[PDB]
Order: sequence, then C-alpha cells, then structure tokens
Amino acid sequence: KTTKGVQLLRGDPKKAIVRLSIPMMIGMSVQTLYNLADGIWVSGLGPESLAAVGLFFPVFMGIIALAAGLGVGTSSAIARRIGARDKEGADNVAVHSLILSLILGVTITITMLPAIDSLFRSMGAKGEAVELAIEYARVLLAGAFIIVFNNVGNGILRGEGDANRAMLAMVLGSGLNIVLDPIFIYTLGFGVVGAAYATLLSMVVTSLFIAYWLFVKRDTYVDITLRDFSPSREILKDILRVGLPSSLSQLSMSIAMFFLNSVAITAGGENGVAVFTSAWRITMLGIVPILGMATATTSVTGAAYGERNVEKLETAYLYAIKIAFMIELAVVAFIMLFAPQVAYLFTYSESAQVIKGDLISALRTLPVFLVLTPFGMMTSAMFQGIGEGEKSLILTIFRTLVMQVGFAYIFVHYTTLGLRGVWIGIVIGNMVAAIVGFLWGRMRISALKKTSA
Ligand SMILES: [Cs+]
Ligand SMILES: [Cs+]
Ligand SMILES: [Cs+]
Ligand SMILES: [Cs+]
Repeated sequence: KTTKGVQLLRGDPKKAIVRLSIPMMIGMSVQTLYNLADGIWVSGLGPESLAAVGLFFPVFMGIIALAAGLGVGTSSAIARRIGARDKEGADNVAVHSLILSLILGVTITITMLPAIDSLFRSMGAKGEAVELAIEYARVLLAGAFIIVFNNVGNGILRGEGDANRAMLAMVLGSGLNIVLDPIFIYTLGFGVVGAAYATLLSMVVTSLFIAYWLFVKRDTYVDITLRDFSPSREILKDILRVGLPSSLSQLSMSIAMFFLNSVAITAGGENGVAVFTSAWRITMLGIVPILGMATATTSVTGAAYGERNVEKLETAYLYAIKIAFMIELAVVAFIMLFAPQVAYLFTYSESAQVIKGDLISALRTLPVFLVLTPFGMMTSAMFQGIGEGEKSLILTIFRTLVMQVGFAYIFVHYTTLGLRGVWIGIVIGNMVAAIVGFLWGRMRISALKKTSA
C-alpha cells in the first residue's frame, strides 16, 4: 500500500536526491524555454506593447511568489509527515493546503482587480501601455486560483516523492504555452493580450490533469478527502511558516535586483544595466539546475527530519551540496569558455546597439558565483525541509540585500574597478554568504543530534 514516489523518498538519501532532482530540472527547463521564447514574441509586437508586460511583470512575480511559496510550504509539510509515517496527518495537510489555494487565489483576485488602474499609473505610464496592461492583468488575475492550485497541487506530488508527474504537470503547462504563444499572438492576431490567454488555457489544461490525479484517479499517496473533520491551527501554522517567508524570499531577491541596476546606473551608464541584465539572464543556465535539487533537498531532508534520522538528513544535505557544486562547475566552465559564442546569440542578433565588449568580460567574472550558490540554496532548502522556514528568509536577506548589494556599492563608489567591479562584488558578496550559509546548515544539523541523543 506504498507508492513508488514514497518508497523512493524514504529509501537511500543519495538516490532520492538524484532521482527527485532530474525531473525538476527538466520541468523548469521548459518553464525557462517558455519565458525565453515568450520575450522573443512580445518584443516583436511594438514599443508600447512591450511596456504593457513590463507594468504587469512585477504583479505576475508577486502572484507566483505567493503560489509557489504556498507550494513549497505544502510540499515540506507533507514530506515530514510521510517521513514520520503519519499518513493521516499528511492527508489533513493536503486538504488544508487545497482549501488555502482556494482562499488565497480568491483573495489575490478581489484585492488586485480594483488596485490595478491606480498601480499601473504610478510609474507615470499613460495611454496604450497602461490600458493593455490593465486588460493583460484582467486575464491572468481572473484565473489566480488556478495558478495557486497548480502550485499547491504540484507541491502535493513533490511532497510524496512523485516528482515525475510533478514534472509532467510543468511540461504540460509550459509546452502548450510555448506552442500557443505564436498562434494566439500572431496567427489569430490577438496581440499582447493573446499571450495572457495562452498562459491561461495552458494552466487550465494543467489544472484538469492535476485534479484528475488528486480527485478522480486518486493514485497519489495522500487521501485528499473532505469527508472527515480535522481543522488544525497547528497544521495551518506549519504550512505558513515555510510559505510566507519563501514568498518574502522572492521579494527580497527582487528588491535586491532593483538596487543592483541602480548601482549599474552609477557604474557604467544605461547599457551597463543592459550588460548586467544580459549577464544574469545567461546565468539562468546554472540557476535552473540548482532550483531542481533545491526542491528535492526539501522533500528529502524533511523526510529524514520526520523520520528522526539526522544522519540521513546530514548525508542528504551534504550530498546535495556536493552534486550541485559539480553541476555548476560544469556549467560555469561551459559558459566561461564559449562566452563570446553565448553573447553572439544575445547581443549581436540586434544590431541596434552593440555591447559585446562589456558582456563578454562579465561572462568571465559573474558566472563565478554559480559554484557558491549551492551552499546557500541547499541550506535554504534544508531549513524549509525541517519546517524552520524563517531561517531561510534570514539567510536570503543577508545574501542578497546585504552581502551582494553591499559589496557592489562599495566596489563601485570606493574603488577604480567601475562596471566590472559590480560582478566582482556580487561574487565576493555571494562568497561570504556561502560561508555563512554552509556553516549555519551544519550547525543546525548538529543541534538536532543533541536533541535526539
Ligand atoms: Cs511572462
Ligand atoms: Cs473573469
Ligand atoms: Cs490514495
Ligand atoms: Cs569613482
């Protein structure tokens, strides 16, 4: 009466990390290929049409930070019960989270829909760029509960080791969205608002398959049934303890990106922001694989934390850092060698402004930080696995807003490095946060050996 995702989740910690990471890397690859190709479609629409997405993109990131945030907290809570062999509790958590996905998604829609016209006019935009963004937001905000349900539902699969179907749910939504984008935007001539319907229909098809697995097939490990009674303020707090900080982590990382561009303004003008933007867009080739192992670390370490197997937890937390470090080592060495080739496809295709000199030198300096992020992300994933999610938020605020932002402000205003000193500061800043992250992790690991012995 045990599923294969669960049996894999409770088994070998080293095997569970590899087996649950590879599906998550593939799913986010399709999500990255969507976001990559979508920009190529929307940019070829016009000037005031490209600004309409720019006004809504922060609103989109905010909703995703809430949906995926609630998804991470749900996945962790279910993973700890399954580790503790508390299926009745893991069932109650799955029902609790699905009820929250309905409450949260409706709250996002009733809140945002009024405060849209006043929000998009705050940046001073007016006319077509505002009216398009208002219509573009009216589409994706009408189906907010689908975005939350798709994230919570995907988290219920990852919580019980079902990373396979949790990957399929991602490739189904993003795959259709890659296909539906040029058809709705160009072939049918819907325009920029067509990209909001391609996303909506894609997430609608995904929601049906998730609901088909959770309520019709019911082949998941958890029993999602409202038949009995168990409203738990304890479970509600346990889900939100990882949920709310994970959302604020995305906000903290976002605010940190806003300051780095303002430092890139002072460092090397306006295209220095474009060189900066084109630089970290390339580093997504390395951030995506880590995000995969981050989702697997949370469910594996949480499964060990629920099983009260601290050695299994530590063996998993260290193995996740070692594997991620070697995958980035290959990614960094690949991007750093063929850097003039990666920039060739990123800046010279548009002969409107050549910025190959600064982007190439940044690709030999910035991707150095990709080998240090596993020390901070696996730590954040391990704090989320054991439930102590506020520690992941503290580690993120220190890494982004303090170390990376601080080292970039100092290496520009108080040195002669200039624009290249921005990438120097982010690497050195992330390097100091790697020490703090990796040490905080192993320090938290030992505290649980004391509590159990
Ligand atoms: Cs988008
Ligand atoms: Cs509607
Ligand atoms: Cs079941
Ligand atoms: Cs200066």
